[PDB]
This record gives sequence, C-alpha cells and structure tokens, in this order.
Amino acid sequence: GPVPSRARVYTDVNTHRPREYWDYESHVVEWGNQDDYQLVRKLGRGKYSEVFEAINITNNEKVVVKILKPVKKKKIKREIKILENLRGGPNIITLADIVKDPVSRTPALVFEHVNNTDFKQLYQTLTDYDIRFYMYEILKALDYCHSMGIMHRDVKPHNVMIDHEHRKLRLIDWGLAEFYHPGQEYNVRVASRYFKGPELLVDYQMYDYSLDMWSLGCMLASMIFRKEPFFHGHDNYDQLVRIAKVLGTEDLYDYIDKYNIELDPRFNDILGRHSRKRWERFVHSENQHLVSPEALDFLDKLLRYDHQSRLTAREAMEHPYFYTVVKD
Ligand SMILES: COc1cc(C=O)ccc1O
Repeated sequence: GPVPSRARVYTDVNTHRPREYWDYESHVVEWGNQDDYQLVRKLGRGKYSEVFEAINITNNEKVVVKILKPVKKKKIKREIKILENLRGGPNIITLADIVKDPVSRTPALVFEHVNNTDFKQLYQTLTDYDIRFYMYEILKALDYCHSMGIMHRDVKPHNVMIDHEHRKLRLIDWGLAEFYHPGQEYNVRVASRYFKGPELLVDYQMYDYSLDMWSLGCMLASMIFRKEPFFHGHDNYDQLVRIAKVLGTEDLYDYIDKYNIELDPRFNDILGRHSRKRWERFVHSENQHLVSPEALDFLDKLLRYDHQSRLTAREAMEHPYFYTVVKD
C-alpha cells in the first residue's frame, strides 16, 4: 500500500482544539433575518451556488449573498463552520450573516463586499511590485487558515478577490475547504484542473496544507510569465503530462516511488520521457520585467512534485522575493 504522509507543520492543530472546533457535523447554525438583505443583481452561478450583489437595508451597505445549491448538510455546515473559525483572520473573506433563503430553501451566506476587477484584465496590468505585494497578501491568508488547521483546496485566480484601488485582497469560496487531521484520507476531486497538485493527479489521498502551495505556485507562474493558466491540460491526465514536461519525468517517478504510489497505466503511452527544464525557458521580452532570480527561485520552491518538499506558507513569507515589498 501507499506510504503514509503528515503535514510538516501545524500537524496536530485540530488534535488539541476542542472537538466543537472541527466537528462541523454537530454545528448549530445561528440564523439572521433574511429580510435584512435585498438582492440587486446576479453576479455568477457556480456548481455549488449562485452569487448576488445585494444591499443590507439595516445599514444601506453593499454586501454579497451566496445562495447555496442543494447539497448534503455536512458540506454546507463544513463551509459555515470553517468561515466562522477563520473570521477576522488576515485577508479571509468575512462572513457577516447566514439567512434562510425563502425561494431556494437553502442557506444564503452574506459576505463583506469587495469591489473587484476581473482577474484576466487585472493580471495583465499587474507590475512586478503588484505581484509580489498580492502574493504576500495571499500568503497571509494561507498561513492563517493552515495555522488554524484548515486547507483551502481551491486556490485559483477567481477565488482571490482583489480591490486594486485600495489594494485590498480577500480569499473567497471556502466551499471545498477541509480540516486537516493527521493521516486522514481526502477526496482527490478538489481544486480546478489547472491548479491541481501532483498528489491529486496521481490519486494520493493523504495530502495536506501543502496542496494550496502548489496551487499558489501555479498562480505565480501564470502571473510572472504572463501565461494563464500556466499548466494548460485538456483533462486530468494531460494535466500531469503538462507538468511532467516542465518538472521532468524522473523526479515524477522519484515522487511516486517515495510514497510507493503506482501511476494509472493509462499514462504508459502518453507520459513519455522528459528532462527537467530551467525556468528561464519561459522568460521573454514581454514578461522579463516581471521576472527576477528571486521570483524564479521562489516559484521553483513552490512547484515541487513532493508535497513534503514545498515551502510552507510561513517559509514562503521569509523568501527574498518579498524583500522589496513594503511592510506595514
Ligand atoms: C463563490 O463563493 C464566494 C463568492 C464571493 C464573492 O464573489 C464571496 C465569498 C464566496 O464564498
């Protein structure tokens, strides 16, 4: 069988929390008044929710209302408990209220409003300094939720909401987030395709916070190289092949051999043999102003096959890449 794995940090955070903290199935939802909020316009519809701009008529403030699609009670409770646990943390989206939507008959989560610009437009005007600044802000959120025993599991540009005017950032959509428990096996069907860690792609279930760091690395690569997404696979199998064409196949085999993992035999005729590439390969005259030795080394230390070998969020915040970022 597979060799077991443990997070190298925050390993027993939940072990020593009171059970109320992580036992979300037993959580009792405290409901607000649904008539406090008025839907103004629909912003989007995902697989698990519909998102609306709204007004809180008790203060005439703009808010965001996320009306959950019918889904098993524990997943709904999971997201709620996680949001309440993390509320007030650095750059964590603030859950303001929970109400029962009369039409859907499901919980509607009320969030603080973030005046966002579309990431595709934003990622295209971001300066070298902007990228470092916002990366640092994401790291604050990730070290926080990891230190609080939670992995996000869906880090991607769409879930990093940025108000570029006030240089304000929020990590959103905690619907896939989970509590980390040492040696627990998790569903590998998480994260968006382009941001899936190698551990998910090789069906290794005993993963941890370090998954989020691979996803963050994918975001970084897309930003500094101006290629979104960076690893652009057509499906989950091609996704691993795309990664192997950059990181190389010999380190992939070292990875799966270390945890005594076996690849899907489906890869036998599509994976091939590939050398590890140097990151300078992806540098050109249209992105070189976003690239530095510090950037490439930081990226290199995020994008590792071995989840145990990736920088932790805290380690990442110590990296020379962030030396130029103004501290508060
Ligand atoms: C799609 O999930 C979310 C969306 C938003 C705002 O767009 C805020 C919090 C969320 O969890």
